[PDB]
Amino acid sequence: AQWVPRVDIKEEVNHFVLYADLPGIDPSQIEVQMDKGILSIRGERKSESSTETERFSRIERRYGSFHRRFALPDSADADGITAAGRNGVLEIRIPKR
Amino acid sequence: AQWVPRVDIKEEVNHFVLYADLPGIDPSQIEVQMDKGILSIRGERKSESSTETERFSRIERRYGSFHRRFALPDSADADGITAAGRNGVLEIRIPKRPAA
Repeated sequence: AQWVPRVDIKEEVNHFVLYADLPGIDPSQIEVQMDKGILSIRGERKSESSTETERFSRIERRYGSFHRRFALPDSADADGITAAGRNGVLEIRIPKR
Repeated sequence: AQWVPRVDIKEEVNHFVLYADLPGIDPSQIEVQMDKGILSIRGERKSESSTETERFSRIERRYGSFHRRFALPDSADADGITAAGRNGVLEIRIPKRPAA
């Protein structure tokens, strides 16, 4: 964790949903993991603000490795996580056990 | 209601490059305008978190109307702004008026 991408977490009747704003990362670069109830969203954003940095007149965008963790409830079925990204939003869907 | 996305600005060789983090917006819906030296990126992001809000054990993601305005050096060329979003990043590439 060197940036904290924004994650919304919703608990529905029969599932959770996490919406993670991860722009600039290929959804295949983002590890969604659950380990003993902890849901981790881990990866790295390379920002072209690292390449040729003197050239940047304004840098608001954060990047680096990230590791969001949420202690989800026990009703979260870590076997059911699906994870899909569109337009830099990663949506993680977790059924309740 | 209204949001404030993060935007990097880089002065390249042939180009001004604006990188805007606008996750969860189709590129096509991002208004890019440059009028009077000032680049504007404008649009609306909607959020699942407006619906069923009370179900959210956590809300971090911002959403709504954004309208960002960046006065660029006079040497930025308005006629040539290209724009492409990949994975929620709008890369806005603005040529220089060679040197004008």
